[PDB]
Amino acid sequence: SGFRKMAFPSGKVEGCMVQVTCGTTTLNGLWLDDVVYCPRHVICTSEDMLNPNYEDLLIRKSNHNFLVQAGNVQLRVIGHSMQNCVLKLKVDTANPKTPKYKFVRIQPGQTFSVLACYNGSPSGVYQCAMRPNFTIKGSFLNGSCGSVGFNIDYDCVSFCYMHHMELPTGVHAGTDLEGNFYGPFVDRQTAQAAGTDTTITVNVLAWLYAAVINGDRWFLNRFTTTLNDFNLVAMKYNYEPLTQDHVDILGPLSAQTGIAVLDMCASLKELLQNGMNGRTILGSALLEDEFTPFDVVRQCSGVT
Amino acid sequence: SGFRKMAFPSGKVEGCMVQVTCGTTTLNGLWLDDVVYCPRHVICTSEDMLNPNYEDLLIRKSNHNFLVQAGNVQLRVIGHSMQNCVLKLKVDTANPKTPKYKFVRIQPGQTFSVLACYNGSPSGVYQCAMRPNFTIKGSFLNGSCGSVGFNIDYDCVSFCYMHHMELPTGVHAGTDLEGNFYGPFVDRQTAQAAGTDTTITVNVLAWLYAAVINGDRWFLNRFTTTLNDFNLVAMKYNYEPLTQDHVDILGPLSAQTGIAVLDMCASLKELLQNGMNGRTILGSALLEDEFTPFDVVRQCSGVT
Ligand SMILES: COc1ccccc1OCCNC(=O)c1cc(=O)[nH]c2cccc(F)c12
Ligand SMILES: COc1ccccc1OCCNC(=O)c1cc(=O)[nH]c2cccc(F)c12
Repeated sequence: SGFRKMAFPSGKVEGCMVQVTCGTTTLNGLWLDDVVYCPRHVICTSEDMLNPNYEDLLIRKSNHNFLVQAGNVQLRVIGHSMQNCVLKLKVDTANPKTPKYKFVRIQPGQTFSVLACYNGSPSGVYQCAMRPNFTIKGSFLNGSCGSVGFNIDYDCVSFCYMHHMELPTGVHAGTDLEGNFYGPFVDRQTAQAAGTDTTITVNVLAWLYAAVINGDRWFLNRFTTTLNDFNLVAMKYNYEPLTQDHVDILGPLSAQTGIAVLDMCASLKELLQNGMNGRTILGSALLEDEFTPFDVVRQCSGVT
Repeated sequence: SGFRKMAFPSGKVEGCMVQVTCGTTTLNGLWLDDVVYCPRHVICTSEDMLNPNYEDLLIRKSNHNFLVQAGNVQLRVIGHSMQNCVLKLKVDTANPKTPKYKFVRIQPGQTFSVLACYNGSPSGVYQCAMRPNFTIKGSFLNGSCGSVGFNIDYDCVSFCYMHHMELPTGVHAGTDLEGNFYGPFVDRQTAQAAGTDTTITVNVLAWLYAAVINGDRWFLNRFTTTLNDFNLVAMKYNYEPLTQDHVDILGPLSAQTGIAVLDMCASLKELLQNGMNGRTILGSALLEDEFTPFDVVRQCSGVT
């Protein structure tokens, strides 16, 4: 028992991290097979960041200008290309530590582990969610760019995120591994609206099921609700509307606990309307939304 | 910016995990050099767990009874010994993936990362604190025994914990790598008092400094206090008494923010007496105590 914000073991990803330097800028790169992936803003200077012309900046760069170092060994760059907001540096050596991997674009509300890196070296690993508004509330300092997000299914790493920037609001924005930003964000040092964020309702419900499985049951009540009634409450409290697809995904947790999804919705409704009254759930004094139903079952069943 | 419950990158530890089977019990082992470390209760059956005579049980076991498997390769056991509550299985092959390492006994209030494992395979990594009462609030299911806790200083892994059991209260107990339990716990299936837990005051203050560094400043007030006055409040709210050693460790954070430690104590005093009033700090609605001053500086400065 117990419930933690658990990240995937980062080993397979640590072995892929490299340092990429271009001019005076150093950031992290991802070495898979004979390609190093990194944010394209590695080619910018501070004058550029305000409105960079990436095509023009990249034209002044040659393969020898991209310094790629894996630990202490230098990689030889034999090609460079820009795909959306990422640079793909073709190197002459395939990473011997390349795990089985996929590049996937996650959906808002889904979770992933982030391996924060500086100068190509891993510093820590944490679990987070892609917010409904396509930002992540990460922990990243200067030099963290190129750190990646991923999920692991047995031996396969599915990379879903590459870190590009911190917005003026202190939240984080980045791309999938094809360099497409999640959300409306551009790789430019400008004010950028993230838009209204909402709480990931299906994840709060999955977390309430985790709480029941782990013994925290105080919030269970004698009530039920309907999807329409619950969604009226969800709207008022900036929660994502619950759909039958969300109910269906919560199926296994409803079966495990014997608590019908709409009954758990009624518990959530009462918690939204009345708060926690100074009580806690799984060590938290707020409603947690960064655990998907998949995460709850995984952590509650011990998938390795 | 941003502040997360960040664990150390688990790669160096993943490469040490093995599966140990004895009779019909399977748990995790730690392979460092030519030794595999695992909880000694791997030799027990369900009748035994109520009051096991470990010396007697181990005498019926031979080297060939301990099945040690690293991934899919079998390790040859050439020696076995019990040290306190751990078994040391001497194997004929040194782990090629053994990182630089130390065995350290952590102090209550200190933090560490846990690599939860099942059948010798890593499932997740999370950060936690050794509670003042020597329990850990982990996330562990059947088969997690032998999962370890550690800290990493550049290339050296300091192992501090090995998981042995879940108490009837749902909290976790285990040993240092010499097999000495943290706390009064015994490796027996009996009711065991954990004793009064308290909040780790120096960690809450370090976390309040992290909040100031990251922009969450609403809780800063016009007041100050003394160590004696603050400790009267700490006692009432089951907080550990603050000492000058704790003030000295908070020195760097006080210097970084320009907020005197006793002034931060006064903020903490007002938060203890008045609660959060429905507000949050670093995304939390309660006072967080599982970040040490060292952790806060590390995460806020990007140590790899
Ligand atoms: C506004 O900056 C950019 C805009 C567009 C594209 C790239 C931009 O940044 C490039 C470099 N950025 C970092 O290294 C960075 C990342 C981060 O998540 N947090 C930070 C906190 C403090 C200081 C920092 F430099 C960072
Ligand atoms: C009371 O059990 C013991 C007592 C003394 C010594 C060893 C004991 O357990 C041996 C096996 N234990 C586990 O595999 C275990 C560990 C854990 O942290 N959580 C669990 C949750 C559910 C079911 C479980 F078996 C566990």
